[PDB]
Amino acid sequence: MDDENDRAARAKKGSPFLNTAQAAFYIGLSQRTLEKMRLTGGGPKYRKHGRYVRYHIDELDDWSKGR
Amino acid sequence: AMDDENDRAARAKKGSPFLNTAQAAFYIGLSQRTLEKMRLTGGGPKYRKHGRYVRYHIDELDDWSKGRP
Amino acid sequence: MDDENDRAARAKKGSPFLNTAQAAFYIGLSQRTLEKMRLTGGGPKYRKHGRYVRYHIDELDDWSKGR
Amino acid sequence: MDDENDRAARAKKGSPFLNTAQAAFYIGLSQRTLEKMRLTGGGPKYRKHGRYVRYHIDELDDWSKGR
Ligand SMILES: [Cl-]
Ligand SMILES: [Cl-]
Ligand SMILES: [Cl-]
Ligand SMILES: [Cl-]
Repeated sequence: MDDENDRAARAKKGSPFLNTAQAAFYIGLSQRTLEKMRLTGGGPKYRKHGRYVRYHIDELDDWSKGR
Repeated sequence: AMDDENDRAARAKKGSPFLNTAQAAFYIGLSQRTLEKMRLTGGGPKYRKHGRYVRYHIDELDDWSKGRP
Repeated sequence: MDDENDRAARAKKGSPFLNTAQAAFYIGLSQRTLEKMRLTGGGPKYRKHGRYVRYHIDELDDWSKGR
Repeated sequence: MDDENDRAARAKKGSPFLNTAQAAFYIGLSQRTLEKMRLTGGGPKYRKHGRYVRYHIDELDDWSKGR
């Protein structure tokens, strides 16, 4: 394989990021449990998109599997 | 046809493939304690640790039921 | 058309599995009869759920219909 | 590795650049939100291609990943 052109072309076709409400529902936790995981750690990697918090679907899945 | 990260994220926004112990036990026809005990004895299905909360992927449940190695 | 989200949602609403007693009553056999068929390597396909034999309703019907 | 011929060959097949609408949708913010951040020094690096703003996908990802 993947170069910058494939990455850009895929990025124009959709998004891999979920918000907190979506990440929590997908992984089967309370939104508040997920938020509290940010502050104490132990939860999945997030991204700070400035103000907003965003979760990359493949980082959710990695965390779930222990990978 | 092979799904990319956009595809996976788009499905994840529409549902969840995970069950808690109580739901997983009901689905497989066992008591919750029996399923919990198998986490100690071994011999039950793969599960995920989502922090301190145990979750079961429905397809890893079906795998275990069907005897996939 | 079903994906992993559909399968989990359905699994959360009930169970397709019968124990030996239920399966026997359903196919019109004694519980003992159904066990011996299993122990002799015959009868319907079943699942080992740990120490507990379980029967999927559709595998029960497949075996009954000889197809 | 790449020589200049390789870079040119790749540039002739695709573009690594997204506009604001595309870049916003990919990182999961509104278009307006992403514009706003151009004034803040919070958001991702951008290129000014004359009058028009463009985001290199790899800089989008570096900013999200916190570099
Ligand atoms: Cl919770
Ligand atoms: Cl039981
Ligand atoms: Cl009989
Ligand atoms: Cl060169």
